Amino acid sequence: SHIFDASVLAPHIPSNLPDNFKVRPLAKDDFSKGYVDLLSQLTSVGNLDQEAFEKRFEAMRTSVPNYHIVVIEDSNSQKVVASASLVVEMKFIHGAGSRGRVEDVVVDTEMRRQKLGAVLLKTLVSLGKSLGVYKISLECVPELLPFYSQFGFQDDCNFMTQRF
Amino acid sequence: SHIFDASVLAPHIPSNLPDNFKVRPLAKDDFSKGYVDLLSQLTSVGNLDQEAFEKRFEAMRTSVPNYHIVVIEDSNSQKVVASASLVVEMKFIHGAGSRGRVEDVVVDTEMRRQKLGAVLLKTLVSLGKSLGVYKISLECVPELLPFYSQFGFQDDCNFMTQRF
Ligand SMILES: CC(C)(COP(=O)(O)OP(=O)(O)OC[C@H]1O[C@@H](n2cnc3c(N)ncnc32)[C@H](O)[C@@H]1OP(=O)(O)O)[C@@H](O)C(=O)NCCC(=O)NCCS
Ligand SMILES: CC(C)(COP(=O)(O)OP(=O)(O)OC[C@H]1O[C@@H](n2cnc3c(N)ncnc32)[C@H](O)[C@@H]1OP(=O)(O)O)[C@@H](O)C(=O)NCCC(=O)NCCS
Ligand SMILES: CC(=O)N[C@@H]1[C@@H](O)[C@H](O)[C@@H](COP(=O)(O)O)O[C@@H]1O
Ligand SMILES: CC(=O)N[C@@H]1[C@@H](O)[C@H](O)[C@@H](COP(=O)(O)O)O[C@@H]1O
Repeated sequence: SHIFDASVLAPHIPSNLPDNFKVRPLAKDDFSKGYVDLLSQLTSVGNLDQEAFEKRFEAMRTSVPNYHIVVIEDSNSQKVVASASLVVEMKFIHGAGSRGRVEDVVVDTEMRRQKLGAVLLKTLVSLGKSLGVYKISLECVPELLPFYSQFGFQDDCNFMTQRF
Repeated sequence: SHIFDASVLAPHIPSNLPDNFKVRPLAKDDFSKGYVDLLSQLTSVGNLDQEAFEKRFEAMRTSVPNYHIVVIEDSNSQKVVASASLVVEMKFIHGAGSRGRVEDVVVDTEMRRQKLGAVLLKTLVSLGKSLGVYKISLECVPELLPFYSQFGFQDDCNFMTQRF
């Protein structure tokens, strides 16, 4: 069970990259392949157990637009070592267009500088373009502007937040 | 008919608003109350005609999480004069939490400086708190930082975009 149809993803996955990496949608059994621990490296996972994972996974799976949560399993360890998400918001502006957002980009602490992050970003950009979104966006610290610039992004206006 | 359940919105609507003004969900017949012209003051509406508007309305009305597109009608002109959207993304982070985003804030040019924008932002923040979101965010030109800081927002990291 994949969180979105792998056939949607197949055209956008870059050609290079070694085996033993599989780029694919998030699978329901990725909880048992270390997905929470990977997400912990990005921010707090709070109280997410398998059961809450599975319920959320199903809620996302049956969403349209899909949650395009794309992961990289390293076949050796049977672990998920990178994740990045493209989520899409429907709009009335731009001819009832849609806006893409890249979220929750994480590459496992032991597996950086192996182009895992670049592969995910290239894949999501290609996917978003193909899905027809008029604009794709993301949020990062200024030190990552040159990272994401590589994939066609450029610094835009202010981003404001508040937490509860 | 309403894009989401008005009883969801009721607790968040401020008391004491001039009698001519009704805060409520976007309604399918708002196309005939100038909603496209209102949106055009924000940005391009592209080829949005009634059929496209209705078809998109229905896709949004049936979405869970809902699209909380809140508008204010001037019932003395029977036109929608202001709109703002709270949209919600499901997450696995933060105990399968959710993120709220404030989008497409527009107040008719002739109806500015009458607090409509503050009403809508006050309402959406209150709504988003009550929905349980862990973080609400928005994007704006720097000139609007002190505007949106009134509703609890703070300048955060960078926001990067790519248009297709
Ligand atoms: C940021 C992150 C997503 C990048 O993922 P990665 O898989 O380690 O990145 P890569 O090693 O694939 O880097 C890919 C390309 O980006 C370039 N690059 C990497 N980081 C860069 C950066 N921060 N700024 C500019 N270019 C960068 C590299 O030169 C490489 O290109 P190349 O193959 O042409 O030389 C990941 O490392 C990461 O750490 N994520 C968590 C957040 C974090 O630590 N951010 C850094 C704090 S500033
Ligand atoms: C900004 C906007 C969304 C909403 O507001 P509006 O209904 O016109 O709101 P008002 O001007 O009536 O302001 C409401 C409150 O916020 C305050 N406010 C407005 N702008 C402010 C600012 N820039 N900084 C601090 N407070 C501000 C007002 O003083 C008022 O406070 P009060 O009731 O305690 O006195 C609306 O004016 C708009 O869409 N404008 C077009 C976009 C725009 O101006 N972009 C910036 C280009 S530089
Ligand atoms: C491009 C990218 O990966 N951006 C992420 C965002 O998607 C994630 O939700 C947040 C988690 O941090 P938080 O727990 O403080 O909100 O960090 C970054 O802004
Ligand atoms: C808080 C707010 O209203 N932000 C809006 C955003 O929601 C809207 O989608 C975009 C339209 O501009 P665009 O057509 O250039 O993307 O403008 C602003 O960033």
